[PDB]
Amino acid sequence: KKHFCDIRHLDDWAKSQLIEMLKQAAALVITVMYTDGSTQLGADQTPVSSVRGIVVLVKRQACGPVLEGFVSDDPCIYIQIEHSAIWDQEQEAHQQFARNVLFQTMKCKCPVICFNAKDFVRIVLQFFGNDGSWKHVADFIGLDPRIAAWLIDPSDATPSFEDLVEKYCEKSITVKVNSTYGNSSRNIVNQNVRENLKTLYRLTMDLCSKLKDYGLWQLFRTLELPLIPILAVMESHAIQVNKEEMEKTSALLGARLKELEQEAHFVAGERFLITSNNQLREILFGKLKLHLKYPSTSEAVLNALRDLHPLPKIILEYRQVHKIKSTFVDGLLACMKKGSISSTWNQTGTVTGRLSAKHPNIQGISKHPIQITTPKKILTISPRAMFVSSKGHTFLAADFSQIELRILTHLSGDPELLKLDDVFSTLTSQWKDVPVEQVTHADREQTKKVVYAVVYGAGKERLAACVPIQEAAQFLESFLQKYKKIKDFARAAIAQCHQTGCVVSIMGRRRPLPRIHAHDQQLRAQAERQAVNFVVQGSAADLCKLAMIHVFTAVAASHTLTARLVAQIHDELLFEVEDPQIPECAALVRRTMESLEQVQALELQLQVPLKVSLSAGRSWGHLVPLQ
DNA sequence: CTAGCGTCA
DNA sequence: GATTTGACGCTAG
Repeated sequence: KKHFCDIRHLDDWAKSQLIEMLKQAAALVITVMYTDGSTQLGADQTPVSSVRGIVVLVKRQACGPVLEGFVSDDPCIYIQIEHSAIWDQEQEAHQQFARNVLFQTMKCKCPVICFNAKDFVRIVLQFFGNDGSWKHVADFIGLDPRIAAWLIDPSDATPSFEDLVEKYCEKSITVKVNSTYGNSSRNIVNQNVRENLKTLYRLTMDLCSKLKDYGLWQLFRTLELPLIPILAVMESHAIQVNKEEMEKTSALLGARLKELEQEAHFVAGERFLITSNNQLREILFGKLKLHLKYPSTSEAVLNALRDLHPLPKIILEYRQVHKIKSTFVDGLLACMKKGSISSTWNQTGTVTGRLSAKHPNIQGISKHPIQITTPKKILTISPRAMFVSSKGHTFLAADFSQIELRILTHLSGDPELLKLDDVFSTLTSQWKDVPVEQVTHADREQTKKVVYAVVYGAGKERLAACVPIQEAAQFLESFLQKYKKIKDFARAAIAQCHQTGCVVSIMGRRRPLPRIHAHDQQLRAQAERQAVNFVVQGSAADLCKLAMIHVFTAVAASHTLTARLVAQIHDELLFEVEDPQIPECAALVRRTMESLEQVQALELQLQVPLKVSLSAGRSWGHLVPLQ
């Protein structure tokens, strides 16, 4: 009441006094609040509306007394984001003050506790706009218990607020979190927000001491929390896609679809709906009686009917082409706004530490383009080539070479591995027993896959699968005997997992795998394979994340350099650099991402060096190596 | 072999 | 009639 403070109704002395307070504060507890009003605090992470405000509970202790006269203790500041209909002078005043307060919030020296902070920072930048840029949020550190939770038990499906409090609090602190407008009145929503905010504070301190207890603290503070405003930045920009050519690929794919639909009717002898599995089941078995109740339309069955009638193949083809148009063309086109796409990045996304992305999945778009048969000439679909730098600018893309293999060397310690101008060709040529130059990309494509599969515990079965089955047991031993230390490393990770129940990456990231003790043998074996994988891939995720923070701060503070970091494929950062600035940018990126070997500074000493690999180009599809 | 997201029957 | 699963499709090592 005086415990919910609307800065817009503050008089002029106390505006200055309020920012003074935000500086002096021992803690700030923030959350966004939507037009509902709900908060992210939270309702399934879908409050169903655009944003209106930010609520900041200021804990003036967490010396002597403090009484401001304009507030209660501890006050809750209410910062109005929402634009009114028409835009005039005092509103300009108000918004300037809001911008001012929010800026202070980002930069201040005490702990700042926020839940889905990335969301917060992204919203503040939308609001901030041109009035302050994306580097005035890079230093921002704020404590997001969704992340602390995810660090502690990574498996756990990324939780709501409730779940977390009732789990991690002592004792019986609580929330009234349902509150909306129209579900409730004004007072209900706002007093519930202050209460939920004191709650979120305690949830958070408790989670912190948990981290310190599990040795996940240094990991939290140095890798994850600084990564937060970086992800927030990438969401605030968007990559441009080639609209005309995109819509043309949809036109291409569209035809062959209508054409395949036509051939299907003809052979079937009736004009039916080809997308309907029912009618096609009625046709294949109702009418053509191909079985001699009905089996299904699944792809195994239709494959079995390949001979009998010419219906199946046409169907399967319609289906494959339909999958292509939908995922590659129609899906991406659903995502665009203004001819641009920007994925949401999920830091709690996986168990190994890697990030993940939705809408679209930018870590999922295929490397190599694909073929659909163009009917009434030679052309293709490449989905990546539909992502383009705006003009004049060029994508620079920096990438860690064979990073998991390098880590595997650092961990195992293998001499024959360490001894080992592009590495993969060399086993690709030994398989080939050839001179480097004539080995095709597909051979490296199968060779690298061969190595990954064999290092992670793959039986001779799938190894042969990806070729004679007995022949390869032969390959495998050849491989495992070549490098003994890789077997010793796996044996080590596995043994430590049975020993402690979890296993830990280079930087402290943990993967509990309790089924290591599980009596069932396929389960036990899975947990083992998983552990051995995790130490490696978890470590690589740690490294990539570090590289991303360092590189991002390097580009952040430069007077000359304009480069915006745009996206991250797992091992590869991708920047959009202003055109003349590629050589400068490539230089910085190189320098920075290599220098990692010692920035812990030196906790982390890589017995094998990190080589970045730089590429550049106007479109994401065509990027020439540069060197 | 290990991690993800996206499209379906 | 609508709605959620487990295969397989791609991705990254």
